[PDB]
This record gives sequence, structure tokens and C-alpha cells, in this order.
Amino acid sequence: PVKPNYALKFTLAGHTKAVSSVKFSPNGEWLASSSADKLIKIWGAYDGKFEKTISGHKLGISDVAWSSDSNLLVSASDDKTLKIWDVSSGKCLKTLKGHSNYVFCCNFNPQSNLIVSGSFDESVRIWDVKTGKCLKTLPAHSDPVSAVHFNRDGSLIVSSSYDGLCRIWDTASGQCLKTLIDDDNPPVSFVKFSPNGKYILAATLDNTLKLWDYSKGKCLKTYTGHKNEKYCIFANFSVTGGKWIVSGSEDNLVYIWNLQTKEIVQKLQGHTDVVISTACHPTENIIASAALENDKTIKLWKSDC
Ligand SMILES: CCc1cc(C(=O)NC)c2nccc(N3CCc4c(cc(Cn5ccnc5)cc4-c4cn(C)nc4C(F)(F)F)C3=O)c2c1
Repeated sequence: PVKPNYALKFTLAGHTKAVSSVKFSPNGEWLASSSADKLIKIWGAYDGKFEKTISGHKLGISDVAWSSDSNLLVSASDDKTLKIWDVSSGKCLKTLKGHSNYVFCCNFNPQSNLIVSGSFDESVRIWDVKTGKCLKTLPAHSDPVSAVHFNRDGSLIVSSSYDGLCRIWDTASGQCLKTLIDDDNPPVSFVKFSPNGKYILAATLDNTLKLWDYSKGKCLKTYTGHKNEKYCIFANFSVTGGKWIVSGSEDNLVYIWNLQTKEIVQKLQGHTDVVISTACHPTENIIASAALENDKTIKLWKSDC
């Protein structure tokens, strides 16, 4: 494919404050959303149909993530906890306590026996899903931690921070294996491993996204044209059709780039505030996007390629 043709299909209204994160379930059936309104909502991934609300955090929620079997969610909240939820019942199975400030970002490992979290308290924590106990506290950064992500076999964690660093961690030992810097040390506002585990995609608050070979410390691709100077905006690899990079933007648009050529191949208009979060469906060419307080809707876009 040369360019996609994403078109708006559904708009999901229901959160009463800004939406902070949207994520598709691994089995493709569901979209989970978190919000500053302290709620998680579940929505049908293909029809946008509202399914249920999951409640329990005492303050707003920054992030949510799915277990590999699509049965559990973990949420990261300003109440300084994470919560593990059984989605079908809505029960809170565990409350993960230990961070000393807002918990901002979270993810399961592929086995989904571990959770990783990052916090305003500048640490990264690794948690046992079964017991809810904190296994390791990493002295990861010297400013708030903007993203945490496991690689494809769970052996590595990548973290990013406003301190301008990206770090790679050994899951088993907790040791810092690599520190990665970039010219003029802009805040690193998002990072995640590529699906094959060989690269990391990193956003910095100089309106720039970069694809890095972290083993060689070499920058392979640079994507620009969007606005990102303030917020920690999710970015994605889109792999179900053409190979794209997808990101939100502070000019209220979803940006889509050709991964190899770095050209902008589509901009999606419709949101009325900053697009803080995007996600890519695991098997179909479907993008979910979510916006901040003046919009607070979620949108589902569909493409033929
Ligand atoms: C590293 C932590 C940090 C540090 C600084 C800083 O230290 N600045 C000097 C900083 N500054 C300015 C703005 C910041 N924020 C704060 C708010 C926010 C932001 C990004 C995302 C999306 N997201 C979630 C995980 N990964 C990405 C969600 C929310 C959020 C959380 N809740 C409860 N409601 C919302 C919202 F916005 F939807 F309302 C975001 O960027 C910010 C964050």
C-alpha cells in the first residue's frame, strides 16, 4: 500500500473529563479507555458500542493496559496505586501500593505474570500479578517517568523520562543495561519497542518522533510535522496493512507516517482538543484516538489498507 484511507466510523462519548489512554484488547474484541474522571470504560472494538464502566480509583487514571489473554486490565492512577481488574466481572483483584506519587504509565509483560509501572516519583516498579507485591524498585530516572514497555519476550523493559533519558533494563536482575541520550536532551515523552523487538520508537518534546536501533545506538528514522511540545502522547506501529507510524498531536489531529519513507500519508481531522492517545487494532486496520478535556471523546477510524 502507498497510503491508507482511514475514515471516521464511530465517536464514543461518555467520559466526563479528559480521556487519558485507549488500548485494544489483544483478542481484538474490545477497547479500554481511562480518564481523568477516575473511570475505566469498555467499548466494542468494531462497532464502538459502550459495554461497561469499571470504577474504584479515588483519583484520575493516566493509563490502562491489557493482559495477554484479554481477561485482565491494569490501571495507573493519581491515587498512587495501580489496580488489577477482572474485566468480565468488574472486580478489583489487587491494589498495587508502593509508589509515592502519581502512577503515570503501565504495561503487562507478554507472559502477563508481571506488571511494570512508571511514576512521578521517578521510579520504575516491577510487580507480581498473582500476589500484587512489588518485586523490584528501579531508581530509573531523575524526573517523572513518561513510559514503560516490555519487549516481545519480556526479558527487557524500556523506560523514558522528562530527564531526557531512555533506559533499557534487564527484567530478571533489574540492572540498567543501557542509557540512551539525544542532542540537547529534550524530555523523552514516550517510548515503546517495535513488534519485532529490535527497535524503539521514541517521542521527544521538540515535535519529533524517532525510530532507534537501541543495540547500536543509531537513529534510523525521524518523523516530524506534528505538534508535540508539552504532552506525553502515545505513538504506535501500525502493521495490519501498510507499515505506518501513528501518533496524536497537540493540533488536534491524528498523524500517520510511512515508516520507511517518513512522509506523512494521512492526517485525521475530527477531534476538538489535543489527541493524547492513539492505538492500533491487532488484526484489522482500525485506529482508536482520544482527546483532552475540551473534547473528551474517543474515535474509531477504519481503513482499507
Ligand atoms: C511524565 C509525567 C508528566 C510530566 C510532566 C512534566 O513533568 N512537565 C514538566 C507533564 N507536564 C505536562 C503535562 C503532562 N501530562 C499530564 C496529564 C497526562 C499526560 C499524558 C497522558 C497520556 N499518557 C498516559 C500515559 N502515557 C501517556 C495522560 C495524562 C492524564 C492523566 N490524567 C489523570 N488525566 C490526564 C489527561 F491529560 F488526560 F487529562 C501528560 O502529558 C505531564 C506528565
